[PDB]
Amino acid sequence: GHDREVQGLQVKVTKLKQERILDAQRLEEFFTKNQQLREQQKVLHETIKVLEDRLRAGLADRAAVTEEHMRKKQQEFENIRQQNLKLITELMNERNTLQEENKKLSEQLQQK
Amino acid sequence: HDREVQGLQVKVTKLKQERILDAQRLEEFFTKNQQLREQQKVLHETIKVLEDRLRAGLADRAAVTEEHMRKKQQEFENIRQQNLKLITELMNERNTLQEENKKLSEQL
Repeated sequence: GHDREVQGLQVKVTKLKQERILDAQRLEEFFTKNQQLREQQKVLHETIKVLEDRLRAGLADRAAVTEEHMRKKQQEFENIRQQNLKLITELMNERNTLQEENKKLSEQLQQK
Repeated sequence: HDREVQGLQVKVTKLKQERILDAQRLEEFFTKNQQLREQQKVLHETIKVLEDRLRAGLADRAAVTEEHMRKKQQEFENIRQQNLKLITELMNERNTLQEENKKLSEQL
């Protein structure tokens, strides 16, 4: 009757009011979880910047630092080569002046 | 009970409308939540792709320079031992000429 129908309606109003308390707080949780993901993406973007800065820095630095050593290694070799070339020329000149004198004495003994 | 039962059924339908609207806002927050989830996976995939380019770039520059240090020192040692061989050949020839000259000078 009138009492039962009013009782049934007041129950529906109470149950809906409790669900609205839960729904409003579920929205607040979704908002905080989304803002947490945004601040987490800020950190990941900073990490991407450091990696892209080290891709250009590591490529352009090692390309010039390794050339510094390839250059200085040949300079070491060229100094040794220059010392060896001076030895080769002095010995070749000393040998030629000696070998000419050997044929002069060898033909002198045969003619006599 | 006529103006009261009607007065409650309106409040029920108003509350149901507020829960339907909140259910739509929960769908909006949920879809925006999964979008940021997929964006983080992209950032994680991007970070891993860049970290792999580091390992590939370093192992390449470390192996290319090792090929240069190997072939350069192979050249310098082939040249140096070529000069050592030549210098010793000239020295032995100089010595054997001085011996023969001193022998021939005494023969006369």
